[PDB]
Amino acid sequence: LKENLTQWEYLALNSELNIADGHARQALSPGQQKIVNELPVLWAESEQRPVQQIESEAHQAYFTLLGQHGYPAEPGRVLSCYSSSVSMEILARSLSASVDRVALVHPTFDNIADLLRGNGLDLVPVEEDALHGADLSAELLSSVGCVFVTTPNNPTGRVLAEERLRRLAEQCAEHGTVLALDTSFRGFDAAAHYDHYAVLQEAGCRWVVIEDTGKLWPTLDLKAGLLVFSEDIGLPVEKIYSDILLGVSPLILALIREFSRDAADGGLADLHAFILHNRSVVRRALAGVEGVSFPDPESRSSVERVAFAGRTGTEVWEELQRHHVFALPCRQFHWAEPSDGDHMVRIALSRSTEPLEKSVQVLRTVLET
Amino acid sequence: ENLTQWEYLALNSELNIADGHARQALSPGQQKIVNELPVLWAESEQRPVQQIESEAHQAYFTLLGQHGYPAEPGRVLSCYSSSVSMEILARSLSASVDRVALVHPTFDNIADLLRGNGLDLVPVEEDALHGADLSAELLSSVGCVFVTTPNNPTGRVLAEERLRRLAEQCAEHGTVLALDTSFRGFDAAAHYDHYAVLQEAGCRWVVIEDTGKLWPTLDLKAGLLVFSEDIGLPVEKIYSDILLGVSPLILALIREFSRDAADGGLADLHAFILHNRSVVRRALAGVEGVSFPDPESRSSVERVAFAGRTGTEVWEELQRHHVFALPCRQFHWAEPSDGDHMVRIALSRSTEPLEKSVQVLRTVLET
Ligand SMILES: Cc1ncc(COP(=O)(O)O)c(/C=N/[C@@H](CCCNC(=N)N)C(=O)O)c1O
Repeated sequence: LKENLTQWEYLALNSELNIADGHARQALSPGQQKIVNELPVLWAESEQRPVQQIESEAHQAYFTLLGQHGYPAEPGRVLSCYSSSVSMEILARSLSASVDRVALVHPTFDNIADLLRGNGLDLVPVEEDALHGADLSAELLSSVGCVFVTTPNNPTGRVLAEERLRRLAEQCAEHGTVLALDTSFRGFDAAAHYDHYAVLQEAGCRWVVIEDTGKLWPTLDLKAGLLVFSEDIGLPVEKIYSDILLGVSPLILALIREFSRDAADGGLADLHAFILHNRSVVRRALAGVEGVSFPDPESRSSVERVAFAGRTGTEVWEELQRHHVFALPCRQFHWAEPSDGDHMVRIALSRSTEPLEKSVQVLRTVLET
Repeated sequence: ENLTQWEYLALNSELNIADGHARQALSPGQQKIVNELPVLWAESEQRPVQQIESEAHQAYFTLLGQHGYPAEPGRVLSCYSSSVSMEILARSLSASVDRVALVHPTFDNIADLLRGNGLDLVPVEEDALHGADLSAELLSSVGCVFVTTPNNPTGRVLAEERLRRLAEQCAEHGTVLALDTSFRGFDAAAHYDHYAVLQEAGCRWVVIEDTGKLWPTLDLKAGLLVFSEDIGLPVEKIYSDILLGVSPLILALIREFSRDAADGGLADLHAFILHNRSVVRRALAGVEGVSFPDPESRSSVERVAFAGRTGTEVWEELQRHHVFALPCRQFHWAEPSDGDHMVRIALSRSTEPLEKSVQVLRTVLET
């Protein structure tokens, strides 16, 4: 009855032991609370300055924070959207003007698949081993108009390394295909902080990148998706963007600027340390527990997959929910073959440690019948 | 090209009277809310979002007379904007509906979002929509009838008896009735209970409410997508493909601005818009060839008609004096020449830059 992962996440939104959706719900740091305390000042600034200047500063702060020095800073090359999913809707509807089929990494967050399919695009799954380990086949590239990679991936944390991004961008250029990247989880893993725009521009392929500020910091879902596109993209992303919105709030852009600056001043290292700590408490707690394993040993992402033998993720979810703990079954990340995820749940790590600890102790007991 | 692309040219300019968003100064009661934003933040971290959301919806719907709205969780879908609501609706229509009857003129992204999602449009002129039943031929040929009320740019309000009849006609033809009520807060004639009428007629229906145009909240807002239990369209599914929900801080802000409005802010807003409308009309009163096509509009946008000049020529001349209005062609999404001789002026502005802007227009029109 839960048609997608988001509908599983609705069930958790009002519980103290929500470890389902990937949004950041941990406490603000002291430096971040100082930003919140200055919100009336940021409001006045947002009333008094031209939005283009605030937007330019927010983009500069965020892209430079994460190593993306080559981003196109000319006004209009980075489209600020209400969310990365709104960017994805724009991209999907734009793709459907001239593309029939999209090669898409599998598993990935399911609304990428569902927005693409919903706009009439046929999807070809590319498993992670194929995507990272070998060139894509000429047969595949000639049959699709776009290759879409989430990196770091959700739910696996896998990062497309620079050499492979380069080869993929070269392949797309050679075939005329759009390379599209979703880099929502970029901030969590320094392996994703090499300059992606430099690679893409040097390869000369048609490209689109959707950045997202929404997953890094606990900003009560105040965020923007940033839809960045090559000059030759050849899709009507600018026109469809303008059908949907005039722009985002200057106050949100100012918040993104301030949170990015705090992150540059040591907040980002603290975040990495915090996620590492929370991953450690989860793995320590599901220690022995016969039948339990962690499919993504090297992930640095803010979500964590847990696998179990002889139990189903939906079953674990129901036993968990009877104790008011809400996680996420993994089936629907495997948008082309949901049974691939039948024996996994996903746990959200962007949480205060104490509620996370309590939820994982509950899972330890459950997983011990 | 669309109206939004004209609006981008004005966005960083002092004499922007183009887009309809609210850009006047906060009232003192509203500035008090902004001063307490750190408290609203703490509330949003601590309380379940469902409680804040229910309170925001209750405050906003009751403020505007919509007491029969479906208050069960999940019947009102909070979206980042009304245009996001409209994208969800357009996409949800496109599998089962080929043709939509749409009020003409209206704001052009309604037409562009519908067309962009594969729907063919059939214009319905305002005098026909309000003045008489729709024909059986039209209603049997369309899967949805879409009415903006109060309309943008005309301010025209669908009266209760005509809404009732339209909903009855849509029910008897199996047609979805969709309303965009984004400008509801401005005109008390739109504060009779629309949900009572829709539920009583028993057609399949969708209403898109919008908080964005009423208050100067730096574009912090929600579109509210409300639907009948039997709508038969994938609005809930496609909504969930796009978002988990809106920020609890924005919902708390809507609740507080709605409460301020219920305490007298809404009366003050109506008096403020009436004052700015009076400024425009007094300023242009005696100019040769100018008329006001919508004398009873209470909307926050104002149409100005002039003979012997195209709204495009007038826009061009204003732009040289750094004033940005809107040519009206593109609101007439089926027949753009219908709007060749009008421009639209935004009234949700501090009175001082509005007066400065209207003074340029007066002198441009007099010379
Ligand atoms: C009747 C009606 N229904 C919905 C909306 C969307 O409101 P939103 O912008 O989503 O908050 C509007 C917008 N009216 C403004 C701003 C247009 C901004 N451009 C795009 N949205 N593409 C205007 O008339 O200038 C409307 O009139």
